[PDB]
Amino acid sequence: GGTFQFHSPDGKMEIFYDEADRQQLPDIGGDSLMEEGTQINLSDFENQVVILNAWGQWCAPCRSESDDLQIIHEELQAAGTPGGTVLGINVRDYSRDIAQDFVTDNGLDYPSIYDPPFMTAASLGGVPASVIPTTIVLDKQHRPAAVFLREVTSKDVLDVALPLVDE
Ligand SMILES: [Ca+2]
Ligand SMILES: [Ca+2]
Repeated sequence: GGTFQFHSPDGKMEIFYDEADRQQLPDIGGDSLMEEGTQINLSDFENQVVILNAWGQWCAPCRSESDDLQIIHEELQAAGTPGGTVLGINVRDYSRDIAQDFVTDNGLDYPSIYDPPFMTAASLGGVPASVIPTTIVLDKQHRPAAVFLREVTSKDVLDVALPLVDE
């Protein structure tokens, strides 16, 4: 129940979408990583910027990204009620306990969906499921404003995300 279609035919690892070119996602959701049996959906964060981030503890680039994602989350929470959030999608981590301990050991404060088979990839309009990490910045209407198919820094994400909070 969405319209977003992803394309990057020039091999570029970051794509930005002007306001007029933005498309809608379905109400992406799944089981909470930290609270089994409780759903998290985009509609829980209405009017907030959302930084979706696909990650696994098994993934070296995800581990280097972890600190920057925490900074991004803290800055968005303080921006603007919270201005925005990071929302992780935990993938290919087939032991929930291992993923939870990663989150706790690294002091990560943002919520994640527990999605071992990356089912949510079907809703991301053709972003390949093999690209981990992927970060997608959603505007306040939860439309993709930027897609990063690589490890990101807090600087590059907030450059996009912070102006979106104020619009
Ligand atoms: Ca709910
Ligand atoms: Ca969680």
